[PDB]
Amino acid sequence: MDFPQHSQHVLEQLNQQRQLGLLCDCTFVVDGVHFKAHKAVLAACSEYFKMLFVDQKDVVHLDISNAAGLGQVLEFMYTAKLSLSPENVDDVLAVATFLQMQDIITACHALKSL
Amino acid sequence: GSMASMDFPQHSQHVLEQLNQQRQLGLLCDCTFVVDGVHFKAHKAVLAACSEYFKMLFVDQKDVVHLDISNAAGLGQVLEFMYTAKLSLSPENVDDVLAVATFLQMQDIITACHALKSL
Repeated sequence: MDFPQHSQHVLEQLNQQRQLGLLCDCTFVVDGVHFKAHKAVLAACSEYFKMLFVDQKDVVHLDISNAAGLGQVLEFMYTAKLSLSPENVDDVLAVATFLQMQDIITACHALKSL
Repeated sequence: GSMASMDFPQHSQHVLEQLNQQRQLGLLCDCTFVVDGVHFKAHKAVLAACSEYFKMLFVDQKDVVHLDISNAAGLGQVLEFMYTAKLSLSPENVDDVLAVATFLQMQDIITACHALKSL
């Protein structure tokens, strides 16, 4: 029925839970920056997290170098929006490559085509 | 040196469908939704995302209302709507669904129930 409008309302509410740290069940630090998020949302958007969390494994040493790129990727997962620029496109690509998110990988490849 | 602000209009739909797939397999579910005594697995965050009642229930891990709603009429349609936005309304069950959706503060279901009063 109203599935697109309801799913947007659900994602918006999941985003505000993340901003307030409510019902978050996983935490990362990358470059000294703390992140809070839902394991279920991560698994719904990244195959790396899906394979990691379904295996009942937790995060310790996330193998990424950029916290700014991780913030942009985590922002896309909760808002469906991604702002690419020549200053960040390579860091977003490295994070998305590790997270196996093919949608963001192709998006960065398109940005570098210019 | 071009900059692109990208928008993925189908991403929220894909996220919810993936969350519904996790539910059907019982993966990453951390709560139990009860209908007619039957246990249905779900995500605390998803239920809290659709209902303020469940936001207070799961953040405070306590029932500030003190009311058993497992035997509430119309509750069987609530869990399927939160994960699929599908609703099987009939003039036989709208009042029950409207009542429980008002209690759970689910404005999406409230409007759809008001739509059968438009007819």
